[PDB]
Amino acid sequence: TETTIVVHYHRYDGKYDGWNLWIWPVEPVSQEGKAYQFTGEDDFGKVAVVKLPMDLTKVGIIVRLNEWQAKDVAKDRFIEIKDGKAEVWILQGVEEIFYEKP
Amino acid sequence: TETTIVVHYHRYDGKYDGWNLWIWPVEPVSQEGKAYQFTGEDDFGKVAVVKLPMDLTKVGIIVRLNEWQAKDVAKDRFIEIKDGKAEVWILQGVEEIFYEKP
Repeated sequence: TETTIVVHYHRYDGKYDGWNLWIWPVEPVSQEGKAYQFTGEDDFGKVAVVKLPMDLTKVGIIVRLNEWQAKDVAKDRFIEIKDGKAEVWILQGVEEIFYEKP
Repeated sequence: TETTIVVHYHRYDGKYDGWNLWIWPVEPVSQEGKAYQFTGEDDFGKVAVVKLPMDLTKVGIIVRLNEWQAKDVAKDRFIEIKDGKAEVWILQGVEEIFYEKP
């Protein structure tokens, strides 16, 4: 299977311009990261559907502003993948990554 | 002026295979990072001479193993540049970045 991560992101300030995800494979292989743009919105906020052409069990993610102008939570965080799928919700300034809608 | 950073790195375990620097412009502009390989050694350890074709006052640096397999100190660290030059010394597991030989 390939991997599909749906990421929901909400900013309390409502100012999303330039915010994007950096995501990199962590397991079973650690690889370079790439930037992914939000392509949609729902009632929670912005939505990105990230597809990687490999079977992963874990990725890293950092929400950054432009090319590392800033980060929304500075430390590396991770997303667990089961059956080539994951879906998470992320809130501005909140370290915890949620696997259901808050 | 362009920017020249000389980085000295020492590992107490002596096992340098796969260790490289990730470095990205931070000031006056934040840009994507790149990986740089050590090209030499001295009595302290490995040596990299990193040239960027722009005038920078600050860069980020992370010492990583392969493609983010691991980091030697996980958090973002930074190097201050004066007159397009800097030279630092970095020790395995030690957060502080030194601007003279320890």
